[PDB]
Amino acid sequence: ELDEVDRRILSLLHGDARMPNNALADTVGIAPSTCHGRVRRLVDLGVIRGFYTDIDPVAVGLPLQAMISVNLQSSARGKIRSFIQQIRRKRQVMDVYFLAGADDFILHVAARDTEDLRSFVVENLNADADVAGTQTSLIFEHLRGAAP
Amino acid sequence: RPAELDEVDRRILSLLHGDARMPNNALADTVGIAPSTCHGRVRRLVDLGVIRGFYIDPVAVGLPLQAMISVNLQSSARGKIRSFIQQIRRKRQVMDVYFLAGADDFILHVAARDTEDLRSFVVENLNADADVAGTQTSLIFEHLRGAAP
Repeated sequence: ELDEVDRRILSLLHGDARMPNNALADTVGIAPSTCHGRVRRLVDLGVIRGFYTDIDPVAVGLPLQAMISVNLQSSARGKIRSFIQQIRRKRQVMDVYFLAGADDFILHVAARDTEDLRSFVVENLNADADVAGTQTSLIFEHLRGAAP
Repeated sequence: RPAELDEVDRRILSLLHGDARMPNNALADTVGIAPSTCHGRVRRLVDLGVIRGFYIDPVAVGLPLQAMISVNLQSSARGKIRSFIQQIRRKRQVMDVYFLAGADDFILHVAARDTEDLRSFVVENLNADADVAGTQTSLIFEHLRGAAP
């Protein structure tokens, strides 16, 4: 469902997320109106999940990062879609990964201190119907600099 | 390095976190400073490394199969970890790199078109190098948090 114009738009935006629409529309060889509409369409269809700024090692000021693999009870599995929803709304949570392995999902989280992390685990995980969790320390995370 | 950020820098980072495409004029107006001053401040933030970059097109548009590959290096190869990633990041399939403190040295969030592509990534970029082993696992869904930063 992607035409080559959308492909050029996506490639250029991948390389320059901050690219002004005039320059983008000109580089693609389209009109600014049509370019903006195409991009809005792309965001709407979920083709672009969003545009983001990669802020710091999170050290300013969430220096403590973690990966929490969560296993739910067998009866609670039916509620999985809901569980993620409410939990995505939580401050500390940045990413959610669903895997095809032993764990139901993994939570990539950021916290201020050990007390903040512990607070997240206790209030959001330990106080619910989920079997268990394994928290492992994140030392650094990096995006990837590869062109499309 | 925290604490070398004023309320203006804070407002800038907060506004720019979710909306990387917020125009400089709109940003400066919302923060209540002149656009020139704002540009200097954003440039400042990028320079300090406080802003690592601006980037999220899905993946199913060419790479419908996603994986998480946990890598364990040799005890002798560990010292060069910084270099390893420094190369592995440039590889087309890798989306994320996490350094961990568990048994495995790091985990790689990657995207590939098919299982053969994934297998090729592991063989040619990992298996044919000085790293002890890898465990490649399937990703079914990926999410970011819809929380107001």
